[PDB]
Amino acid sequence: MERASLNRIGKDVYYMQIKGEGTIEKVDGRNLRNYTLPAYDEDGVKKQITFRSTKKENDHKLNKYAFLRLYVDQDDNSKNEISSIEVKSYEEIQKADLPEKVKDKFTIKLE
Repeated sequence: MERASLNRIGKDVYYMQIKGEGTIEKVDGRNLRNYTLPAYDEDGVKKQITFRSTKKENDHKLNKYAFLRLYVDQDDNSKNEISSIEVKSYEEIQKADLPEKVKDKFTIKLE
């Protein structure tokens, strides 16, 4: 009826999975190329995030089954008033990089 598994500290890190690619959204009469995929934070709570290929991102990667790791920064980091309150970077990873809660949130205990 009780466990000493008390932990109240988390991190500003999210995890996403690749579902598709060719997605267009026409804004101002102009066709934009963006990606909208489901994500989970370190606690495993469901999220939905939209990213895009920057001038820093090479192609070929992003495997339709592989996972992603999204880094978000805190609005006031330390000395600078302006910071990356939105997703500053992302990383392509495997199920092993995922925390125990998140991995189960993706596979739904299927494996």
